[PDB]
Amino acid sequence: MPRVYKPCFVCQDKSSGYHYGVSACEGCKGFFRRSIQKNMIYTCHRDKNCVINKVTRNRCQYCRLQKCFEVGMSKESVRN
Ligand SMILES: [Zn+2]
Ligand SMILES: [Zn+2]
Repeated sequence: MPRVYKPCFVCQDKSSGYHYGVSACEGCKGFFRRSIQKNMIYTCHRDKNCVINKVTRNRCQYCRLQKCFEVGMSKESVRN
């Protein structure tokens, strides 16, 4: 599937209740702090073409931390 509703804002349908800057998947805001806040040092592991619209996934940290970050969600420079 191409795109209908985000609210991940990227990975690409799952939502809820708007925290920081984006529309997030709740899974995403969880992911966002999970990597950023406590458990990231990363270039991307899978590869940085690790794909999320909804054909996809192919999901990892840096890749779509940074694509979810295109809609600069704040788990930001967290908490660093
Ligand atoms: Zn998501
Ligand atoms: Zn990846």
